[PDB]
Amino acid sequence: GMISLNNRLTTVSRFLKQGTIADIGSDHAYLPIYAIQNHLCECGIAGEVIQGPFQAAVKNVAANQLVDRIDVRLGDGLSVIQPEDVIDNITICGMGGPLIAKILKDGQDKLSQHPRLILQSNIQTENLRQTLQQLNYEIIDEIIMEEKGHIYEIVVAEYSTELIELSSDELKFGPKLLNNKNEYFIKKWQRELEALYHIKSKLNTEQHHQRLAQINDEIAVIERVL
Ligand SMILES: Nc1ncnc2c1ncn2[C@@H]1O[C@H](CSCC[C@H](N)C(=O)O)[C@@H](O)[C@H]1O
Repeated sequence: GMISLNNRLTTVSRFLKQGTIADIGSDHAYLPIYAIQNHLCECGIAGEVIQGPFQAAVKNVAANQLVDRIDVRLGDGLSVIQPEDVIDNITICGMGGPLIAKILKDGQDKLSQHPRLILQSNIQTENLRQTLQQLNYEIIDEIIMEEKGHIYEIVVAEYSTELIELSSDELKFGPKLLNNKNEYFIKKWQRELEALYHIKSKLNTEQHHQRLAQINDEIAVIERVL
């Protein structure tokens, strides 16, 4: 149709199943609008937690003539999900891993119909993989990509009738991304190493035993996997 998405969200859109998209913390509803204009989905829910983004989403849905196709809802995380909703995809993008984790954990009662989850994490994706484990979700695909110099991970997960246990390396680096180790995987984790060694330039070893132990273990893990 008419909206242009960035590569990050375009990449998320390629994982959408037909039917309904619920986009939590929606980008002025541009992902739901894009999905309906490109016939990826036929119905949308756009969840917003504050009034500014809420009103911007309402205006954007009206401007694209999709008032009867996209429901814009105010509420925190999955609280926007209503018991009558039939949802094929939940998308949670442009957030840190720990916040996506919290939204899924705190809203876990909302996942009873076992939608596909497409999560796009800006940092600390480990926490989201740990939560997906706890909710009987299984990672079926992962992408790591770069846009304007920032490295982003997309995690695609579906329900499993048995809990899938991931190793400490699989939770930290991704069970699919480990199989690749593309230029963006290397760049992300070289940059994390640089940042961890830089923190060591600022912490006296006499005074920060606890944090340095954690930092040194993380460096050792990354140096083994690269
Ligand atoms: N607890 C929460 N529940 C729902 N939305 C939340 C939230 N905390 C933050 N948000 C919203 O999530 C958005 C994060 S910015 C990213 C926007 C879009 N998903 C994208 O990927 O480009 C903002 O709209 C912010 O208000």
